[PDB]
Amino acid sequence: GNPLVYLDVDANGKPLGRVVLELKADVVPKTAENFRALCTGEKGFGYKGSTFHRVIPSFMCQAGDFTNHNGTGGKSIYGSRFPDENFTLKHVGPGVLSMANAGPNTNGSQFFICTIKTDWLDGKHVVFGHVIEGMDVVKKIESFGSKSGRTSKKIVITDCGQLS
Ligand SMILES: CCOC(=O)CNC(=O)NCc1ccc(N)cc1
Repeated sequence: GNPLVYLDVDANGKPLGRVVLELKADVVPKTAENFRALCTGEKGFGYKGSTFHRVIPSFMCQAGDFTNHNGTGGKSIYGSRFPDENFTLKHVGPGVLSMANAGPNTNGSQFFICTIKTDWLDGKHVVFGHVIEGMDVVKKIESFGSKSGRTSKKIVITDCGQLS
């Protein structure tokens, strides 16, 4: 059924633990598959060694720019960008996993994990998964953010892959 993938996260070289995510391939197969392949690194590129570059407490933690490392870059397994698959899943609460974008139909590799219900993003960002285990690790990441999004520690995805 749905893939389970993981992100192991460090803050200034000290391990925070693991985040496990279910990808909703039953609802958004193209979006799920992109994220899965970027966790395994099987196309020759992916999230390993990239950072959470924008973290805003009581909102979300954002990551996945492995080309420019600053929120301008990243790419998908299909090309630079790919379309909004559908908006069937909603931002219902903490732990929701959703695609970052620069407007309609600009999905790449950047993603965010919500730390509250972000209902005003419904219809604008494609929801494609949720946190199964490791919300404590996410709350730690959140604690290193600020209003501007700047992080007070370097937060690195030191390893990632597929569990099933
Ligand atoms: C809570 C979600 O906040 C955003 O997504 C704000 N946008 C954002 O950082 N946009 C930069 C960006 C550039 C290229 C791609 N592919 C994706 C994103």
